[PDB]
Amino acid sequence: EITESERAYHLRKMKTRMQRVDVTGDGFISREDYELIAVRIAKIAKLSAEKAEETRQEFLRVADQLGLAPGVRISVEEAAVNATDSLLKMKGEEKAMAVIQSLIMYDCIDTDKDGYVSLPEFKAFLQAVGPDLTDDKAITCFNTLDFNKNGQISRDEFLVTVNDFLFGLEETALANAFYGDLVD
Repeated sequence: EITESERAYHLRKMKTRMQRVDVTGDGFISREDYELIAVRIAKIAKLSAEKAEETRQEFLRVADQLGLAPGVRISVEEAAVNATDSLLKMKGEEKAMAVIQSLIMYDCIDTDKDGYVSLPEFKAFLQAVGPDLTDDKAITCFNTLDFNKNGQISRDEFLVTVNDFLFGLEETALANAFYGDLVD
């Protein structure tokens, strides 16, 4: 049984994630706000029409889980609850499907398609999805996710962080860094 403090921490993580969707900072998000992220992803990666649409479709699939139904506008904390409720219910192969979105993003960073990403690659991608993010924030994020301190992050290393952020009930440095400083 998930404890009150584990639920508190997971929701805190999810609210931090959802606040990234809230591009005007009004405390509310919608389906098209989520699609905007996929559009920014396609632009920086220079995705083909087909790959760009696959990226959009995956974001829409996740939007459904987040309660970002067509036409609705919901609070960042309501979306966070939907995220926590959905993610913590998942078992086995469901959890593999849950990281597909992040693996699509990793491919977009990984310009050589070799299963490694450098700081320049990572920073360019992160500041495209989040142009409000300072160089300090982007580089801090890279440095932490580079947990083996090789100056590059492997696909498997990235997946460790994604899993810990999405499913972790206990606090870690990686989960505390993936979406920047966690929000109240």
